[PDB]
Amino acid sequence: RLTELREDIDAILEDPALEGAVSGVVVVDTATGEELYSRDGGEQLLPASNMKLFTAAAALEVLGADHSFGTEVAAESAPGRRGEVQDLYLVGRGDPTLSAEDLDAMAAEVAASGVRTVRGDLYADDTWFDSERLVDDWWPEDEPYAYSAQISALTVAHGERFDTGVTEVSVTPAAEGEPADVDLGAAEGYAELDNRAVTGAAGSANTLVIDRPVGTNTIAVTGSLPADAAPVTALRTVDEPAALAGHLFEEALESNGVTVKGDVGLGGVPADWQDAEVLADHTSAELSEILVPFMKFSNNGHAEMLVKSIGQETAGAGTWDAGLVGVEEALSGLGVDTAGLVLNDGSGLSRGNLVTADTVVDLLGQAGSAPWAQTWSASLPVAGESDPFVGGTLANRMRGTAAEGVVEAKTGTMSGVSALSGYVPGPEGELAFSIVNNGHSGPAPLAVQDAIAVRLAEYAGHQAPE
Ligand SMILES: [Mg+2]
Ligand SMILES: [Mg+2]
Repeated sequence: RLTELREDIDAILEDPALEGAVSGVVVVDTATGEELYSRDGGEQLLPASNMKLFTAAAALEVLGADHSFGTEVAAESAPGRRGEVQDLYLVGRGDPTLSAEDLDAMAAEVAASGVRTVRGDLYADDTWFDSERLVDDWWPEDEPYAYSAQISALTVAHGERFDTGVTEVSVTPAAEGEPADVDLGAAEGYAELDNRAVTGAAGSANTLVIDRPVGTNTIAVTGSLPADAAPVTALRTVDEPAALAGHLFEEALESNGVTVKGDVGLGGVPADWQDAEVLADHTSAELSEILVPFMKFSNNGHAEMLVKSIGQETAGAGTWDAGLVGVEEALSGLGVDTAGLVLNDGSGLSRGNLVTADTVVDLLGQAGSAPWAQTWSASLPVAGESDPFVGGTLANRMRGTAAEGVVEAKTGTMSGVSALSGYVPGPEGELAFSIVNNGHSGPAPLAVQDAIAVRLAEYAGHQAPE
């Protein structure tokens, strides 16, 4: 069977879509260790979001599947007679799933603690991580979009997928010629609004554009939305995620009967506060659960926060430099040869990252044998599964094939970069594979990747559902 499998993959890799592209393709049988396929396995290539495989593995090794993240609220001391306190601090310690509802629950605790008036100022403390918001080589033109959200120890996650450091912008048509209605979501009262958008005639062309001009905290909207067009929503990033959380907490407190007299801003506990009083706190779900939205949807913010959390745990420094060292050491301790690996970030967004298909398969093998193997493989997108939380970024791929509900793999695509690596379990043996394509000039070779995955599923003993 080996000869037929190899010839079939050989044939697939001849696709004109891979024209001028270099593709590292490696397939191994996890049970036996037999190398089923190998081409350019040692070639260093950009991994895109496949970098998250390394980050997740390191996170489970360093933080542990049972690790949880916390957020707290504290004053120098408990409220006095009139239920007053001076300055108040909202302190985040890396929770990548801190919601606005979580903030309200904490605001309620502040009230239930006996607080009625914050005579001082409200401060958002995200000193748990450093203030380096973006990776050095990330592209500035990508900054307005969710995947490029600024990194902070204190950030509000939006929706059930927990997209951090963003706000949901909504644009609703009015009558022809009238300005379009633009809502800034959570960022109302925080980010500035520059609405230049107008409502076009019914049946006209939609030319709406929602942007956040580089280096500003303004949501600029331009173009025209037809009067008969459906309302539009878009996630847009905001400058200083912690400052937004402060705004949102300010509103929460207000809604729970707690008045804030001073201003809202960034700042850490004075340290000259020996007995601070924690009026409220929140604990996130455990890492094993957080991995799901993280890996299924390829959440960049989660990845970078995990790296910095890894840095705090290994060196008391929530920094990329310390975090990336922690990741490499965690991988080596796992038995992975990191020689051909270059770590520049944990999400894979950075063009400075490098991996080799052999290194990916190596990781897949070691991780599959670790005590957290099940929680790890469960976080991976499952090919062709309609449920977003199961199919993830593979929900619309390989549906109706032998791979549907079988292939567990992480995706990763950017201009000129595409990858698919994971597992293909079956009665004919547990397979591990990695496909990394760099250099193609058109759309990512997703169909090529799919073809190979389906062929592997068939080799593993599966049949397409009829
Ligand atoms: Mg507001
Ligand atoms: Mg099957």
